[PDB]
Amino acid sequence: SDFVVIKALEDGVNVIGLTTRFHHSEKLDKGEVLIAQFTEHTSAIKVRGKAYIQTRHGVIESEG
Amino acid sequence: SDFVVIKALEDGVNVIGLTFHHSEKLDKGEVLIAQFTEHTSAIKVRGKAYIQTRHGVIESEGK
Amino acid sequence: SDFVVIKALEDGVNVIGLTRTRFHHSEKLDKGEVLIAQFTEHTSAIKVRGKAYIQTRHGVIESEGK
Amino acid sequence: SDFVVIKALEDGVNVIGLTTRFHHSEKLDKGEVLIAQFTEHTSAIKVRGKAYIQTRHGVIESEG
Amino acid sequence: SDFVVIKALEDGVNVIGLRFHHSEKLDKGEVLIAQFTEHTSAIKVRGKAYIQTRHGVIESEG
Amino acid sequence: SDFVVIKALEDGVNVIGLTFHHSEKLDKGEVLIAQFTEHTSAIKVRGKAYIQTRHGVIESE
Amino acid sequence: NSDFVVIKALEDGVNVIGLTRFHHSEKLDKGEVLIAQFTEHTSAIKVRGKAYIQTRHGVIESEG
Amino acid sequence: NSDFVVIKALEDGVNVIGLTRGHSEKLDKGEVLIAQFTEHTSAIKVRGKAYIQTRHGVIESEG
Amino acid sequence: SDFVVIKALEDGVNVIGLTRFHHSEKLDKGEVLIAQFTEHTSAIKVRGKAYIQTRHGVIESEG
Amino acid sequence: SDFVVIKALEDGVNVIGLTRFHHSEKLDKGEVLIAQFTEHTSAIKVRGKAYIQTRHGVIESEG
Amino acid sequence: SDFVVIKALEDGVNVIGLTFHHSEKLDKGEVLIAQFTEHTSAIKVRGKAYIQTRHGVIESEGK
Repeated sequence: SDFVVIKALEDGVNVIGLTTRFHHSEKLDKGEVLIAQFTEHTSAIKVRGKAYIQTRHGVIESEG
Repeated sequence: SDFVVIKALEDGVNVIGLTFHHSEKLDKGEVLIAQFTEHTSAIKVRGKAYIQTRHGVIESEGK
Repeated sequence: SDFVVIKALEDGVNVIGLTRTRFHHSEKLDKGEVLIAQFTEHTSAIKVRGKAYIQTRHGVIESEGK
Repeated sequence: SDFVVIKALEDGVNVIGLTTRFHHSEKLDKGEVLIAQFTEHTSAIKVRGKAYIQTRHGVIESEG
Repeated sequence: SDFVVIKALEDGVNVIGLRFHHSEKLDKGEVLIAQFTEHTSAIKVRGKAYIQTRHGVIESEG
Repeated sequence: SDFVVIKALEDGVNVIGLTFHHSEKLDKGEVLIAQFTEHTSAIKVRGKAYIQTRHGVIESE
Repeated sequence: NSDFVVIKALEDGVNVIGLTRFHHSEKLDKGEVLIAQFTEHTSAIKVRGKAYIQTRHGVIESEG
Repeated sequence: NSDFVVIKALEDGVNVIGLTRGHSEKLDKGEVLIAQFTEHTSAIKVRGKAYIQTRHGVIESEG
Repeated sequence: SDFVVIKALEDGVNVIGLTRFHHSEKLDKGEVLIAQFTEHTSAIKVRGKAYIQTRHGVIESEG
Repeated sequence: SDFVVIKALEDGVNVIGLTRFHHSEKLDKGEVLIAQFTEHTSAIKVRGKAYIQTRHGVIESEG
Repeated sequence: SDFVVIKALEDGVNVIGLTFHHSEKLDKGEVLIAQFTEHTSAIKVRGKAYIQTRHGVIESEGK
């Protein structure tokens, strides 16, 4: 039941949900925030683009 | 069973629930306490807002 | 099983419960009244319109709404 | 399984349980203490009157 | 599965289980450790008592 | 699944399990570790005793 | 749903009594250590004798 | 369901006894036993000179 | 229900999910993967230069 | 679901799993075993010179 | 549902899953995040590696 907070630091950030071809994409624009939870459908989440990301394990910056 | 607190810092903030499911408009100063359902995998916030989660605070910045 | 504490700072604060789907169970609160609202299955989101002090597991926050 | 502690600071404090009409009211007199637990029947609890309230989220005072 | 500790500071303190009704008299210095059942949604304390809960201590006055 | 520790400070301390459904006498210096069952909603302590719970210590007089 | 007590006997003939009738007695000699867990069978545990007792709630000494 | 004790034998012939509802195991000086509580096993008695760690801190058994 | 955060410090970092070796996933410099353990996936191997966060602290994989 | 970390400080350290029954497992100097408790396995005995980490802190088994 | 983080400090580190069954080779600098399955009671690490567990860090000094 865990989640990640992703804040987009540029336009056209891509938050990709995975299972095994990559199955749910979600575009985010500069300053928008996504709170993404892990479903059963969704094993992994990839972030392409400049974003600030918070997880139970601390913060991290994607420099895609 | 976790939730997010969202306080709108301008009018017309948009709190979008993702499965193309559920939009919810918020006006400046209004507070939404949104919980994750089974229906709702992700929540997107478009607009200037202050957000609290289990993982600390964060600010969404509307263009 | 989590809850929010809402104290109304003016009369006519509105604590709106939202369904699993739009604006549903409304509940008016008057200046100084305190509501302890728990999330049900029926209730996915809670909106607060009006001047209120709110406590959640995630700390305090103040609603400055209409 | 969580609960609230309510101490009445005046007579005729009203502790109202909500399902959604005014299902269960409970009067409290100055100095009396109620330890109220959330049931399935009970989604929300309203406190009308001057009272000192303790929850998992800290203390708060209701002002009648 | 949570409980409250109640110590009576005078005689004839009343610990009421919750319209629903199990009453329990306590005398000065007696201690009750009351747990919440399914039967019991709320507990009222009438009388002067010292009360400990998960949420800290509190004193009932009369 | 929670429990209380009770140490008797005098003879003839009475540890009563409720819904007087089970009484249990304790003598000066004896220690009882009482757990809550489904059978047992409340526990009353009559007598001089030192009591430890999850919520800290307390003395019955 | 699964807690235990540590009991160290400070004299010979310490008695660790399991309750429900007075179900199960267990003698302890000076310096022996018993780690007793609560079963469904066992609601309460009585210690008679001089012993050092550790519980989740801290230490306590039984006196004779 | 699932807690354990660490027992280090400080002499030879330490006895770690498992007790049933209402199993002996010998330990020689310097051997370590990590014993978990089963359903079969309500209580554990230690006879002999040993160093014992539990969730509740350390304790020494004095044969 | 636990997860690892992997940030790629060079191009062509390989995040391999293990059953054999069943699921590979390439990551390019600066991309972030939040990988959760499934039932299908017992182990995860990281090949390449990466910064990794787990419940157990941080660690760097050295390509 | 708990586990012990055992690092062997000499050759031929013996990590014995108990229920009755005994799965033995030899460890050579500097090898590390992360042993989890199964239902099959009530107790674990360590014979030999080893460094042991458990939820309850560290402890050294003395050969 | 617990896991271990293993970083290989030399080539040819061996991460062995037990019930000598599932072996998994690791090369210098590669990282494995291994979870305990039902199939897998114990994990042995042979070779020079840095290991993180819920119980802190430890270094294997191996084959």
